[PDB]
Amino acid sequence: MKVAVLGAAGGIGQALALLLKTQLPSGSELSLYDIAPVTPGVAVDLSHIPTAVKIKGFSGEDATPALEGADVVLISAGVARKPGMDRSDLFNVNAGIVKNLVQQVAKTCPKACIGIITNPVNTTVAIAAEVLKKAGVYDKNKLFGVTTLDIIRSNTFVAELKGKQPGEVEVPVIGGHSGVTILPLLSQVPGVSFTEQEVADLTKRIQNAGTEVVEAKAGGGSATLSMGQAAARFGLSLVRALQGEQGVVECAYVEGDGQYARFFSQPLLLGKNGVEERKSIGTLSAFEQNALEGMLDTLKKDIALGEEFVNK
Amino acid sequence: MKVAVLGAAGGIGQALALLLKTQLPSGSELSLYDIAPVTPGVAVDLSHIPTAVKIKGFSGEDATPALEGADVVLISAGVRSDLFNVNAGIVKNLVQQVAKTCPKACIGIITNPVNTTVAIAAEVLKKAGVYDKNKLFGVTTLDIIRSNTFVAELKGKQPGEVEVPVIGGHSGVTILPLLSQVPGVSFTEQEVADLTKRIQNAGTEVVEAKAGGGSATLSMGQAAARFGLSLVRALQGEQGVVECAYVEGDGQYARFFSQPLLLGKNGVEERKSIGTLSAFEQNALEGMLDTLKKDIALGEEFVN
Repeated sequence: MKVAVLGAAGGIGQALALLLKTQLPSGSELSLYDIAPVTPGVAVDLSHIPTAVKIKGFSGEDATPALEGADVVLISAGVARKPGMDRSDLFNVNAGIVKNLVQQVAKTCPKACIGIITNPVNTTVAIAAEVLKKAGVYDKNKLFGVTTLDIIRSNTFVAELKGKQPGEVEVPVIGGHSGVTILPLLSQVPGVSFTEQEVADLTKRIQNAGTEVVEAKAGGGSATLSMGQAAARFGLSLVRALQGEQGVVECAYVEGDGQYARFFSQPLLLGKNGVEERKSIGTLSAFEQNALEGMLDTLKKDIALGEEFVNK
Repeated sequence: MKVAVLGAAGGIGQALALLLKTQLPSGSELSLYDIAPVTPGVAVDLSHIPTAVKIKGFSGEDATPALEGADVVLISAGVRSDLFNVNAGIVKNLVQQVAKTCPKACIGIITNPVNTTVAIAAEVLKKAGVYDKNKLFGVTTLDIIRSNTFVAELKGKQPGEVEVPVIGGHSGVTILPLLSQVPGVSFTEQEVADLTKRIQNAGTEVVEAKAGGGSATLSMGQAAARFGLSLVRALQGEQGVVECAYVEGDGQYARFFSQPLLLGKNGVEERKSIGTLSAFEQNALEGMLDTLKKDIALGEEFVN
């Protein structure tokens, strides 16, 4: 299988590429692409690690050589924080980058599975889908918003609270990937219960966890290493499914049946063609039902913004 | 076991901390230190990964809180004559903090130029009265993993199964891959000269391909993680853990010299023979001695 990382020179992209060079199955190929001129040197640095994963890097404006033959494209390009740029400015920069890179995908490797890491995922996945539909190549089973950082953060905070081994906790997290749209289903964690205060407190922590890192970095950066790790979990899961492994399940933000919104994160069985089955969210507690209903207005507006970005 | 990374905010340090957060044994502790103000948040970013390694990060001038109870300290801190002096002074400072807070730790020096910075570390520890030659290592593992990669590619081998001993020092002609000792593979004279040149210049290869954006960081993080995980395995009592590293040994060639080491509960358990060298390797070893000895002297003079 061949994986392309678009945005490979950034902090997320370098962490993701290091993890993929060391954990992709033997005989995989990895390409790195970013406008930054350092990118071929990022790939040469990684090529010195003795795993059976061939790696090459590419720069300039044209991602084609990285995309040729790609089975999975992970798009982590964009900016989290830049001097002088406020939320709207960052959104327009990231939206523009996603629109450009997904158009390159649609041209070169339109049958690849695509994982959008670039934030804000609630909107950038809708931009990606609109670009793909315009190209006439959209497959709703092959476009994912990578929401895995919310899952691994939830696993960490629940294992700390509940006195569990961190690698043994798995929290389902549904909805979207920002603020009140992130819905950790603490009611479905087996073996334990939470008080209403613990649910409110953990949900708030999970929904604001990105700030927690910005703050400790004295405003000097944002979550990059954990995002790299989260993206590698999702990329390696998709690779295993694409190679034929069965029973691989991950939550991700995908276009679904529209019960709640056009795009929605829910547990997915993955298979050889991307999503194999969109699994039910299961039973919700009263707090979860209310938080779900409460955020749908916001999530639907996020989605609409991506649609309107691509045309206007 | 507790591992401290000093220089954690840098490219090497962040890559190394990511690998250690995910690969240290359950129940381990990892502390990150760097004067960069970002450091405490580099640890918070990593603390969101759900593995049973507790992580904390520290900034400011005092590495004490990171070094308390540390069993292994990996020093990747740094950043032509002014560049050397800055990096030398950073190693001299950090090794002095190690000598004060965790003098019984195993110390891996990653900061370049290793051939010289290990000598600076040794003289600092000697001046503090806590120098243990079994516990101070120059981390040369990047040369080993590069040699493995390049041999595996040339000879069509599984790269994870190839293990090339590399001896000498960690820069240019002082890097000596013992290609003659790789089981199940044979090399022409041309291949030996070409592989040796590529290994010796691999650091430049990366710098060149990075076009201004710096040197090897991600593969150096992997190399240092391999070496630090081997030290932890040995400290915990695992048998048969062998790694090449630059250490103060018998002085047959130079005061410090990288050779295969059996690791154990107290750092080096045994310094192993370099074994039989081919004629090409013997002439490469003889040819590097004056350079290596000058590198060592530069570090000694820097402290003394």
